[PDB]
Amino acid sequence: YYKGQTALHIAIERRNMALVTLLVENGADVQAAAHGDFFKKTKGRPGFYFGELPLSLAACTNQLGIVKFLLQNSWQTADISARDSVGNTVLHALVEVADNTADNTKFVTSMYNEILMLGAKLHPTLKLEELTNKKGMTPLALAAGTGKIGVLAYILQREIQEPECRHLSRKFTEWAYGPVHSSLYDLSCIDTCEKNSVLEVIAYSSSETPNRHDMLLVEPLNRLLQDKWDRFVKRIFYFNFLVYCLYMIIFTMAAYYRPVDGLPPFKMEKTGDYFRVTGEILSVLGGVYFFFRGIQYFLQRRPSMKTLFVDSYSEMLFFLQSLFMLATVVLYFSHLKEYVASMVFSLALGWTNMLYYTRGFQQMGIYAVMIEKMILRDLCRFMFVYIVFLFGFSTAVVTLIEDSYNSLYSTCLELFKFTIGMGDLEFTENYDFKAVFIILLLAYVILTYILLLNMLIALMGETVNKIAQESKNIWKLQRAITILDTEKSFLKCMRKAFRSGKLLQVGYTPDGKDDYRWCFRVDEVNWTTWN
Amino acid sequence: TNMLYYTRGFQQMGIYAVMIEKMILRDLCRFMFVYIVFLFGFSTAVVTLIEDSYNSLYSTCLELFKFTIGMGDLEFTENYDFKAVFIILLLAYVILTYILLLNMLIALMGETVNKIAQESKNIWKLQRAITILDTEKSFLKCMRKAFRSGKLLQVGYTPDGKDDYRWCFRVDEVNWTTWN
Amino acid sequence: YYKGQTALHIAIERRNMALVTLLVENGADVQAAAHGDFFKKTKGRPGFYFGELPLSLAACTNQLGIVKFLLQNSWQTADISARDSVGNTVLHALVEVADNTADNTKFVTSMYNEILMLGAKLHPTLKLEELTNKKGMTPLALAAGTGKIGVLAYILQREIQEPECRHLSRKFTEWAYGPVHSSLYDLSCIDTCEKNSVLEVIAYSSSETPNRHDMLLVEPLNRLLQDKWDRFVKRIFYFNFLVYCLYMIIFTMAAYYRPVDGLPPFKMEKTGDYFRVTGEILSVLGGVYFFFRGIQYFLQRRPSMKTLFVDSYSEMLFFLQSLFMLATVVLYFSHLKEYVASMVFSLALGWTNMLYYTRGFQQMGIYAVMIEKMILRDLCRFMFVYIVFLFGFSTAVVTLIEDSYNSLYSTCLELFKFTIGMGDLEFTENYDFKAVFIILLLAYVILTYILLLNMLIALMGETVNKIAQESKNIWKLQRAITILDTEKSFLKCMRKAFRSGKLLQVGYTPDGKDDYRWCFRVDEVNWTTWN
Ligand SMILES: CCCCCCCC/C=C/CCCCCCCC(=O)O[C@@H](COC(=O)CCCCCCCCCCCCCCC)COP(=O)([O-])OCC[N+](C)(C)C
Ligand SMILES: CCCCCCCC/C=C/CCCCCCCC(=O)O[C@@H](COC(=O)CCCCCCCCCCCCCCC)COP(=O)([O-])OCC[N+](C)(C)C
Ligand SMILES: CCCCCCCC/C=C/CCCCCCCC(=O)O[C@@H](COC(=O)CCCCCCCCCCCCCCC)COP(=O)([O-])OCC[N+](C)(C)C
Ligand SMILES: CCCCCCCC/C=C/CCCCCCCC(=O)O[C@@H](COC(=O)CCCCCCCCCCCCCCC)COP(=O)([O-])OCC[N+](C)(C)C
Ligand SMILES: CCCCCCCC/C=C/CCCCCCCC(=O)O[C@@H](COC(=O)CCCCCCCCCCCCCCC)COP(=O)([O-])OCC[N+](C)(C)C
Ligand SMILES: CCCCCCCC/C=C\CCCCCCCC(=O)O[C@@H](COC(=O)CCCCCCCCCCCCCCC)COP(=O)([O-])OCC[N+](C)(C)C
Ligand SMILES: CCCCCCCC/C=C\CCCCCCCC(=O)O[C@@H](COC(=O)CCCCCCCCCCCCCCC)COP(=O)([O-])OCC[N+](C)(C)C
Ligand SMILES: CCCCCCCC/C=C\CCCCCCCC(=O)O[C@@H](COC(=O)CCCCCCCCCCCCCCC)COP(=O)([O-])OCC[N+](C)(C)C
Ligand SMILES: CCCCCCCC/C=C\CCCCCCCC(=O)O[C@@H](COC(=O)CCCCCCCCCCCCCCC)COP(=O)([O-])OCC[N+](C)(C)C
Ligand SMILES: CCCCCCCC/C=C\CCCCCCCC(=O)O[C@@H](COC(=O)CCCCCCCCCCCCCCC)COP(=O)([O-])OCC[N+](C)(C)C
Ligand SMILES: CCCCCCCC/C=C\CCCCCCCC(=O)O[C@@H](COC(=O)CCCCCCCCCCCCCCC)COP(=O)([O-])OCC[N+](C)(C)C
Ligand SMILES: CCCCCCCC/C=C\CCCCCCCC(=O)O[C@@H](COC(=O)CCCCCCCCCCCCCCC)COP(=O)([O-])OCC[N+](C)(C)C
Ligand code: NA
Ligand code: NA
Repeated sequence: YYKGQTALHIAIERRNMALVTLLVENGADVQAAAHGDFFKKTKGRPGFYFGELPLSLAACTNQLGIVKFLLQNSWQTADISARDSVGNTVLHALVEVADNTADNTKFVTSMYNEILMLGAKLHPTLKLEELTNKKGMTPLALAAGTGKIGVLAYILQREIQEPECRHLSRKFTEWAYGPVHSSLYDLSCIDTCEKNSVLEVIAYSSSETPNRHDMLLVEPLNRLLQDKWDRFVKRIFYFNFLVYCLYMIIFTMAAYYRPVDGLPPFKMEKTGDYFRVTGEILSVLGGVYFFFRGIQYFLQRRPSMKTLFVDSYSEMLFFLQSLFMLATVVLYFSHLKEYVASMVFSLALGWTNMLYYTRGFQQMGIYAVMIEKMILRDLCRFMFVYIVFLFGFSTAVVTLIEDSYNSLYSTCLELFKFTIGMGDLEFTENYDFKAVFIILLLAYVILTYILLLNMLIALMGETVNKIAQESKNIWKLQRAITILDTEKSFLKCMRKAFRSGKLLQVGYTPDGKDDYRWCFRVDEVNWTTWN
Repeated sequence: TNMLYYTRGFQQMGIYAVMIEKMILRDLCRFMFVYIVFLFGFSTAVVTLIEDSYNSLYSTCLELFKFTIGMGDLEFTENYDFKAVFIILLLAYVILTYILLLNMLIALMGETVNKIAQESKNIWKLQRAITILDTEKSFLKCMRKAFRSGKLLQVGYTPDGKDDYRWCFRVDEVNWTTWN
Repeated sequence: YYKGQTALHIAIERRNMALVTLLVENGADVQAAAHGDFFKKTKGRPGFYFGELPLSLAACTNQLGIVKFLLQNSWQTADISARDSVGNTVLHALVEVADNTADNTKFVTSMYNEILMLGAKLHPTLKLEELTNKKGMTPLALAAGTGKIGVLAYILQREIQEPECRHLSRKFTEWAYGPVHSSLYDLSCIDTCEKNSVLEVIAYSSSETPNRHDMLLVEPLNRLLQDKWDRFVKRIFYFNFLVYCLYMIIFTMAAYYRPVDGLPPFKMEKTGDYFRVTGEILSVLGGVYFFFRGIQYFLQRRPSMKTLFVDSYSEMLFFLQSLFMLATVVLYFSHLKEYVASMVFSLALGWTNMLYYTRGFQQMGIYAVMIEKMILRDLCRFMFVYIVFLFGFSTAVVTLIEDSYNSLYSTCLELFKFTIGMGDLEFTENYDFKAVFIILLLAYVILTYILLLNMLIALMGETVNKIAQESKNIWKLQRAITILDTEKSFLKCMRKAFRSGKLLQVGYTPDGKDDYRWCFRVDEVNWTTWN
């Protein structure tokens, strides 16, 4: 429970540096692993994780005075790159304690900064931020993989002004001319990390992770993706859009001109059949593609059963579109006419999945984001209550009918017409009590047509005033995933033409070598930083 | 419809016509795009299922457009093999287009109206400005003497000492804190 | 232009009291009337009205130092009750310069206060606020009749704490017990002024006058009207509501059971005819009442031709209802069957004019206020543009028709059905160019049904977020007019049972007599005025 604890750990938490220096000098080890249940990840349990190391506690506890003392104390100094059972160094652990509150975020960045210089002063050659925990994550990847907007916003924009501690800084100013100054961000382990690039950790993450849609608004990420978009992804996406439009044009005609006389599989007799079956072949191939391309997705992005509809609503429909295509082949060689049933759901999904390609366009893609939110939020709530009413009042109605609408389908079908403006208040005379039939339909109409549909309009308006920004940021994330799924798939061998940035020598290795870094230029202006 | 041009001589009507032309270009074009994708998506589906007369992409698209103007028959064909498909598909069309998307547009418009309200007053004044300028050019176009806003008002002196005559526009104003 | 000006007037405006004392002592009159064009009411002209008297200028110019000097200067003192050609004293003129800005309102109240005490110190017996100008208005009535919310809010709540200057104060505290304190407002010339009570000047005013709907929120007015409402007006209004409901029940049945065989005037043959003509008599009498009761209104409230729809939308409909009734009598004895046309508009107006009586109920009356605003604002704008479209596309359509809808009525009638959800896209086949007919109707539908109706919903929502408070305050003013039209009409001889307040001796005449004042009690609590 407390397994691994020391009285040194006590003193750091009880605000007692007078006794930390007392315990270390008498030989209290400063590598001790508090590998006890209370000291692990909370996960609901009443705990505090800090890093399973004394130095880690002081960093997560805001005594920078203590922290420095642990590292130049003459009796014994903590190993700066010492990690825990999870593999988390102090900087790793210093991320996992972040919670994206300003009082926390101001501190963690203030502290995270200071262990770096200290480790640089102690060890100009050791690289701390490159260290990886047990899982395979860095402090940068951990911040992005865990939702830590302020830490990430710090690490990327890390401009340090010190003689020996600029090789750690990441946001470099190359030149300046009056109010104009031209910054430089680093892109090391952001676009092409061998393991867990920041982009590939923000985008291939789960909606449980907070602030997925806010992290890409951190500079340079936004500018970086719009650079990949403008350079090579936009052309490929428009091309992917064209092929899918030609696909659906072809699957549409091969469907429209389906044989009607016989049972499948049908015969190549005239020339139009040959030029149609072609389209039918090409129709299936896309389904196989979207099938494999969906299996791929739902393996390498092991989907949380709830996250399917939030993060992956479109992928679900392309996959579902594929399934109806494959069922359409199983049933076309199984001689069953029911291939058409499947085939028509593929078309309808197929054409609606054009809205996928809205994400190459801001105002249309934001609109399609609002659509998928309204579906999952406002419409599902609506249709639930609507069907309770529909089924409630239908049963009532069809129980009153005597004799033909003496069926729960037709009555439910007639009562659904009221909500699409096609309700007859006289669709039956076959009953005994007109007062009942009318009171009941009016109650249905008032509750459903006058109230509930118009309430939905009102609910939607509330939603639109709320998800307006959320939907812009879900849009940019949709486009980000396209940029990443693209640059993988398209290149997948060379990975040299999408190199955002360039070799820009920014400074020097603290030993003295040159500091070459792939860096992203950003041009900026100020009118109050006059110095 | 180009009568709505002449709304710009009237503030509350001209602002309304500005909102109209914004909704057309912003909210309606986005809508009708997505609407036609759905309309054409579900029509093809429907007319592919039809066997026999609505066995035409016009008439099916024409019948499915009626749902959105409140004139949809869920029984406009019996000429098919699979009623479950025909109904699931039209209901999906109706739910997506009539229940969701039209009512979403109302909701989008309301968001727009809360935003372009000031923008539209200022686009209105600019519309009227262009009328004032296109007018005073065209009407006079020879004399250009009756529209002289302001008057010769001697305001001061040339720094050499001559008089400073300037066409000037008078504005009357009040203050209750500039007591000096 | 400057007719009547003096060099004394110069010095007050040029910030020069050193020379005001110079001019008066040499004999410069301090009664001089600046009865010149620049010194009269602006009314668009570039002027400054101040009161046509020197003392009046200094009060409207913010030199209280000067003002006091004018009245104890030994050479000659301004007459405090000296008025101008308009009849406005300094206090009158001090109202007309108010503009309901805080910097102005803070001052005018600060100054208005001080001439009163000064006039009280000079003249404990003269009554300044009772003085009336040429028109017949007091400084209190002028503030209400002219829209001066802060002045009025000052005068009514005027609590002064001085030994000799409480007989001027109006808001008296009678008792106090800890945090509880029980105030007392005066009601002199507020509910029963012989001339221009504040209520009868706020309510019988024109919408041009700003802040009609805000003035009644000034205490004690709001509490005072809710006291008349709860005491005697609510019962009478519900009674007036009952009689009108019995009226319309009777005019409804006499209309429903109208003779159908013959020409009017019809014959009393059976008994139901006698018991019907009765209702027809009683029907007309209400019309005469609402006719005279409307003539009355539109004489003693000489209506601005634009103000008809804003302040008097309902009165217009009751009057119009009356006219259709009287035309129904002119045409029933003129033997013409067209009495029915008139009669049915009376009914439809008659029943819709139930919404009048919503103003006895807050949430319904506010709703009826929103209705009449939407009609005049949102619907009229809509229907204008709608009819341009309707008529634009109809002419287009009927010009294309060849042959029967070859009529501008029927086409306009068919195209109006699209907007009520009853449009047929196939109402004609009688034409030559189907592409044109369809493109044109779709353009009509898209512009009118999809855009413009739904835009109206959106416009209404904007309006509702705006007029929500405005409509509550227009409601209270509607009810106020009912309270005033009631207490006049009902009593109209005795005027003794509606006496809001009671004789409460508050203090003393500065000579020494008792100070009896009709006063309105208000109970209040504080938790920071601990003294
Ligand atoms: C458009 C963009 C997409 C791509 C181009 C596609 C070009 C489009 C054209 C392509 C081929 C046209 C055939 C010409 C010769 C036969 C004419 C004939 O009898 O037609 C008839 C049927 O015709 C068919 O059924 C043809 C099949 C059309 C499927 C769409 C093409 C598939 C793609 C692979 C093809 C190569 C393309 C590959 C390169 C991309 C016309 O109809 P009908 O006479 O009334 O017959 C009964 C109708 N009923 C069944 C409804 C009751
Ligand atoms: C290409 C193949 C099909 C033909 C094209 C059809 C679609 C049109 C072309 C699409 C791709 C090529 C266009 C590039 C040029 C700019 C377009 C433009 O006007 O953008 C403007 C409007 O926005 C749109 O026009 C976008 C609407 C289409 C999005 C796809 C939705 C579903 C397609 C179903 C189609 C039916 C398919 C079946 C029949 C073929 C601006 O967009 P934005 O919102 O401000 O975003 C930022 C713009 N930016 C990214 C450029 C900076
Ligand atoms: C003249 C020829 C046609 C007859 C007149 C018809 C139109 C009416 C007259 C138009 C011109 C003359 C009117 C001047 C007097 C004021 C009008 C008024 O009530 O304004 C008010 C209402 O606003 C309106 O009445 C404006 C509505 C009409 C605008 C034109 C739109 C399309 C016309 C299609 C017509 C069908 C044509 C086919 C059949 C003929 C106030 O307006 P406002 O919004 O508060 O703006 C500020 C007002 N201000 C500028 C005055 C300060
Ligand atoms: C409800 C609250 C309001 C006040 C009370 C009112 C009580 C209501 C009743 C009142 C009188 C009923 C008459 C009874 C005797 C005749 C019966 C008869 O033949 O009826 C017939 C017609 O009947 C009429 O036309 C009657 C006229 C009704 C007008 C309403 C009453 C007017 C108020 C003054 C009266 C005294 C009240 C004064 C005190 C307030 C019935 O219809 P029918 O047989 O089918 O005839 C043809 C129908 N068609 C013409 C449609 C084709
Ligand atoms: C009387 C004669 C007719 C029968 C009555 C019918 C109407 C009802 C009775 C009306 C008068 C007597 C009711 C007093 C008791 C309270 C009512 C109540 O529930 O108020 C509540 C609801 O509000 C309403 O019920 C008001 C709705 C009716 C307003 C009139 C509109 C048109 C009438 C057309 C009628 C058809 C006529 C044709 C057939 C007859 C509360 O109201 P509120 O909005 O919160 O306001 C504050 C309440 N306060 C002022 C009490 C503090
Ligand atoms: C003479 C014969 C040929 C006639 C003309 C052929 C052209 C026929 C036309 C259309 C159908 C084309 C083939 C099927 C593809 C389906 C569409 C598709 O997946 O588009 C992808 C575009 O991205 C691509 O990579 C598309 C393929 C590129 C090659 C161009 C088509 C020719 C290949 C076929 C060989 C032809 C030879 C014969 C084949 C029998 C979709 O984009 P995505 O990025 O996957 O994103 C959506 C899905 N996701 C969001 C879930 C990820
Ligand atoms: C979305 C639309 C509305 C709901 C649809 C789902 C409900 C499923 C509906 C029907 C039952 C499922 C099918 C079972 C097998 C067939 C039996 C059958 O259909 O009905 C039987 C009767 O049955 C009733 O009248 C009561 C059945 C409904 C109650 C069960 C709860 C449904 C819960 C979910 C409800 C939503 C709860 C609210 C939302 C949370 C037999 O009737 P018939 O065959 O028509 O008889 C015709 C006789 N003839 C041959 C002479 C002409
Ligand atoms: C929030 C919870 C949801 C709401 C739950 C409650 C909802 C309940 C709603 C409505 C209930 C009230 C309407 C009537 C219902 C039928 C009863 C009946 O038998 O009527 C008879 C009418 O008898 C008459 O005398 C006519 C008067 C009724 C007018 C019709 C209603 C208009 C529709 C809107 C009304 C909205 C009012 C509702 C406002 C709440 C019908 O039989 P009949 O044979 O035709 O009789 C006369 C025929 N004759 C004249 C030719 C001789
Ligand atoms: C706005 C309304 C919806 C869209 C309209 C635009 C689409 C253009 C529509 C039709 C094609 C254009 C006309 C070409 C020449 C005539 C062929 C034809 O009409 O259809 C052929 C079939 O064809 C099909 O069934 C598939 C055709 C549509 C797929 C092409 C993509 C459209 C892209 C844009 C779509 C929007 C994408 C979504 C928005 C971004 C022939 O059919 P038919 O002649 O009826 O056969 C009757 C047989 N009879 C004689 C026995 C009775
Ligand atoms: C977000 C994405 C968009 C939405 C996509 C999905 C949308 C899909 C929507 C709806 C799908 C569900 C409705 C049924 C569909 C047809 C299937 C079928 O064969 O039914 C049969 C009914 O069989 C029955 O037993 C009656 C029960 C169904 C009630 C009718 C639905 C009411 C309309 C509103 C429901 C809304 C529920 C939907 C809520 C989501 C019809 O055949 P039949 O021969 O008439 O059979 C019985 C006849 N008999 C009783 C006389 C014997
Ligand atoms: C057996 C015979 C009698 C049968 C029963 C009689 C009862 C018949 C029933 C209804 C009709 C009653 C007579 C007509 C009045 C019309 C309604 C009206 O104006 O109401 C007013 C109520 O305030 C009143 O003062 C109404 C009259 C009170 C007396 C009660 C009715 C008897 C008088 C008649 C003599 C009966 C003897 C015979 C007469 C031929 C309206 O209120 P308001 O404040 O004016 O506000 C609205 C208008 N404004 C906003 C524009 C201002
Ligand atoms: C609100 C509803 C829409 C507008 C209504 C107001 C417009 C007034 C409408 C008609 C004219 C007024 C009546 C005059 C006398 C009769 C002539 C007539 O009716 O039409 C003539 C034709 O005329 C046309 O086709 C053009 C007439 C309309 C243009 C005039 C401008 C209207 C301006 C305001 C417009 C709103 C502007 C937009 C809003 C600002 C004769 O046609 P007919 O007799 O049918 O011929 C049938 C032949 N048959 C016997 C063989 C069958
Ligand atoms: Na409808
Ligand atoms: Na309808």
